Amino acid sequence: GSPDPRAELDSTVLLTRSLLADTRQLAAQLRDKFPADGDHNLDSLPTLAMSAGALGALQLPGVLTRLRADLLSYLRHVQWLRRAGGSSLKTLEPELGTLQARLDRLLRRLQLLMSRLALPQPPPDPPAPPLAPPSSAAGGIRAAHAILGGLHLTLDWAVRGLLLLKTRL
Ligand SMILES: [Cl-]
Repeated sequence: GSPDPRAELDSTVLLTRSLLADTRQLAAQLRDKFPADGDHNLDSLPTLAMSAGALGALQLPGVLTRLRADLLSYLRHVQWLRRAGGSSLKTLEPELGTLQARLDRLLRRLQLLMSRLALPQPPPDPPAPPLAPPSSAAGGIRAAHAILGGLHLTLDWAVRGLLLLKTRL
C-alpha cells in the first residue's frame, strides 16, 4: 500500500551501511598494499556536500537526488578503475567488481524509493565525457584512494543525513 517513509528510509539506510562497510574494507585493503601519504582527491569526483543538520522533510527530495547523482559518478569511477586503473590494481578484483554490483543495487533502491514516495525526480544531466587514463601507475593508485575514500565519505554522510531527516518525519 502507501509507503511508510520512515520504514523506507530505514531500509535504504541499512543497505547504505552495507555498502559503506564494503567500501571501508576495500579502502583498508588498498592502503595495506599501497600505503598513502595523505588524503587524495580527483577533480572528476563530485564535491562532498556534508549536508547534515536542519534536515527536514523539505530537504528529502534534494538529498536523495544529489545522492543518486553522486553514486552514479562513483559507479563510473569504479568501472574506470577496473578498466584502465593499471595492472597494479589487479588484486583489488574481484572485490571492486562486487562493490560495483552492490552500488548498482543501492542505486536501484534509491530510484524505487523516489518512485514509491512520488518524489520529483531530476532532469537527465548530460553524461560526462570519458575519463582519461591514469597519468602513471602511481596516479592510478592515488585515484583509487580518492575514489574509495570519497565513496566512503559520501555513504557516511548519507547515513547520517537520512537518519537525522527521519527523526523529523
Ligand atoms: Cl535494490
